[PDB]
Amino acid sequence: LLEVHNVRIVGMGEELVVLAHGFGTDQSVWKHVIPHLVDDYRVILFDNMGAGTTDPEYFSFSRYSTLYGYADDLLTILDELEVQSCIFVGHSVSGMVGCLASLYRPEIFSKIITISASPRYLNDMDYFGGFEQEDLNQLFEAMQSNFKAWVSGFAPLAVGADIDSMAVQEFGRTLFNIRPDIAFSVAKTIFQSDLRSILPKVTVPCHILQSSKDLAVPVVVADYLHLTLGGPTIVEVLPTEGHLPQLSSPDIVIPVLKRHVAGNL
Repeated sequence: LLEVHNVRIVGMGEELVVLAHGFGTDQSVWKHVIPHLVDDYRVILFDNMGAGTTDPEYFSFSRYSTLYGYADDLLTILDELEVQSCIFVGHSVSGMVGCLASLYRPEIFSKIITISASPRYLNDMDYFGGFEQEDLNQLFEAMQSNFKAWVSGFAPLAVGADIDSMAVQEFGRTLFNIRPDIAFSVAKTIFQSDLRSILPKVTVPCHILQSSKDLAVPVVVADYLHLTLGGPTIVEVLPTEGHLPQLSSPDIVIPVLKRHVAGNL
């Protein structure tokens, strides 16, 4: 692989950092983040299997029916690159994917930084995830009925912000660049996942970064990861609207993100 996942390892810093994107985007979500990192860290970038940046023929529906499929790709990428230790920054679903990979290899990550991550989106007893099965089923209809129409409405809510901002239009193009039945498949995999029972077995220090107003992730989800994760944790609410803050509000987010990439607890 590596050619397959578009791996790119730009940077000139002493510590290694991996940037993993979430659903609907690719490594272009880190556009504004990379220049702030290259002087202090060496940055590994890649694209998840199934992104628009990716040949759909290597997308095994069977392999990526769980988030553990992505966690293995991560550990495979990191072994191709002879990586023995790094800091993992994961956006949205990739935040959980890193926690999964750390169950397999608890030494690979000295640190996990999640941005807008959630172990479960469906509401449950004493768990506000923010969605119910009706909210989910309604979304899977519109996703199949008219995918182009669904992207038109889903993008301005995901990024938050104006239906005219660059981030909304850029996210909408990478979201529409996914093969529609792959996108439908990955969406059910993320929005119906449930990873709460494995959080107490995650002993890697986790820095939880959460946007102030996020459509998919309520702010209480961050404090749930704070109390349920096994290792050291720390929560930081970003004063920002949107699900992809490192894309829509980089000026605000990067000083915070760079502080936690350098944090010891």
